[PDB]
Amino acid sequence: KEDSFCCVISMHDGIVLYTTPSITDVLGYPRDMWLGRSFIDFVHLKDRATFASQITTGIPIAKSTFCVMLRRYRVSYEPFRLGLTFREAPEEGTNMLLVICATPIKSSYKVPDEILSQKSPKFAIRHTATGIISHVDSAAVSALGYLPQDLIGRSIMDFYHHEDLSVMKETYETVMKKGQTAGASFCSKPYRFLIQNGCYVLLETEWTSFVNPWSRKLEFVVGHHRVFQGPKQCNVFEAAPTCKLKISEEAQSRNTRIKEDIVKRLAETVSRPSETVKQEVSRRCQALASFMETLMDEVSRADLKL
Amino acid sequence: KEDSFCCVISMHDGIVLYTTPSITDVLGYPRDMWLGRSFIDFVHLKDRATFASQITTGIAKSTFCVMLRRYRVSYEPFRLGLTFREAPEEARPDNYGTNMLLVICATPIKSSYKVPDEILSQKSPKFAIRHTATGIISHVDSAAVSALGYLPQDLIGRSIMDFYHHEDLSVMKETYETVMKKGQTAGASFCSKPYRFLIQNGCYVLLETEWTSFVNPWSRKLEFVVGHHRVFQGPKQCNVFEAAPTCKLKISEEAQSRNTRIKEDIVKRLAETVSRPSETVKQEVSRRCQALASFMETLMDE
Repeated sequence: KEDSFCCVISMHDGIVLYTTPSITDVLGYPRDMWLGRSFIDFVHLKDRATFASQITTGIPIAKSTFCVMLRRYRVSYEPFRLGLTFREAPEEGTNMLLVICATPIKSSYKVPDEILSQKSPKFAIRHTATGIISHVDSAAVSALGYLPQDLIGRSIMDFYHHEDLSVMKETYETVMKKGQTAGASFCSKPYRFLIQNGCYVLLETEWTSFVNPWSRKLEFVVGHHRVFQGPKQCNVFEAAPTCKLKISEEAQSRNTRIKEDIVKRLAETVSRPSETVKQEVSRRCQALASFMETLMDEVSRADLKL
Repeated sequence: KEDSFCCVISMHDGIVLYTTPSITDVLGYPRDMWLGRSFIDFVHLKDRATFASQITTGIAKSTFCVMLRRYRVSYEPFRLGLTFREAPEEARPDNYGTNMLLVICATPIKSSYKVPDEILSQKSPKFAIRHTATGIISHVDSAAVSALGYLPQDLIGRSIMDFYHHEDLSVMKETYETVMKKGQTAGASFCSKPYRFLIQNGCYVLLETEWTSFVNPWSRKLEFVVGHHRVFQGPKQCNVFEAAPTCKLKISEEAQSRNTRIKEDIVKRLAETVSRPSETVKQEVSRRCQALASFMETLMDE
């Protein structure tokens, strides 16, 4: 197992009816203090919209599992991986019941400036051509300290250390060149990334991308991350503990320009040249034709028939 | 089986590499006329953003509807089947990265009606449609394509209000007033009497609905309405896809206006916060510790 508590909400007024005893151990709340209270009253403001959008797109008219920050009793908020489950009323129109299973999320690091190996939490963050994070893997939470909803929406550029904007511009220029060939990937030298507590970590990234074959423009960039070196601060969830400052003029201005260029270049069209003419070695190759004839059936059957 | 063709696209340049011979009997295209060409060129304009988003978020497997042009121009609805398979690594002749292959099977969609003013049967189309508190259509079942003539994308994003016959806007209001009344009881439904619904071709059909909704229990606001429809009476024109020029009219002032003002009263009624009282209190919530704990026990061994 792992320290976790469940609670039972009423889909009529959103009040909490039952809380497992473990509630006092995991969050400090007295056995039956949650009783009768509104459940979202314990869900941090920044996460309610994520919560609302989850019980809206999940209601019955695994099962949904997302993250949120709950508050501790008698202030601080802590990260929880919640498991929603809708089931009909028991005991003695339909009365619905929501059962939530909150299990705490804890920081990936054991020592300051940890250098990781194979026990290393690998994870992917994906962003659009204009640099807006659209997806983040589960793993990313314990490693960076952000909840998926804390990153999605924001610009990936807000996380590259200011001194490193020029080195990132070259990594991104490399990503666009690699775009000439689909699936062409590449690992880059470890760079600093801003994590929840203001500290920076070194991330080793494998960069891949998707270019729309019809339009030839960049759809999204996805970095497969692994933390090369952890933060000075082990806890990745506490409030900003030191570490911040920069030279106004030549920085924010030079930096804002560099980002301007990266996004400029990412919008640029990629080359996918018409080499396919000599390629009538495969246009005439009996092997390829047979495979594709079959490929056409392995699919024509599967999807439309079942 | 059911009439259908399949093409194999290159994810590199987006051109089509292989085609089934049935392409000719389905779309009318000369067997290998499609080879070498860019696939979107055959996908209707209004369905390009749908086709783009689909391969993008997808790179059973993805399956959606799109309009494709025949060989002449007219277009026809098609249920596609996308499958991404890795292009068998070249024997060793050309490119030194991985090549991805897009396989697409297109089976033609046909109208759900054989004869005009089709009466209700077990064979009659049943499909649910969902719209937000403000009336924007957010979800439409696959069953509704052959029944109304609209492909999901032609419906998602529009106002549900744009489809009620102009003479029914007053009767639709009380129905909506009933949705909101029932919204006082979670999961309470009610069947409404048959009403007109505009279909792609301009004709109307009779839709008998069983209306249900979801009200956020924390905000006390209506979240969305879902209507389970059953086509009571079919369109005057069987083929719901080809726009038929036999249905029209206009009437401004006390119609265009008075009606457009009614839609608001309705959509303003949907904005009202619903009441969720409680003839239950304090210790009653703790009287159920044993009851709810046991419930949550069995919900655990699962």
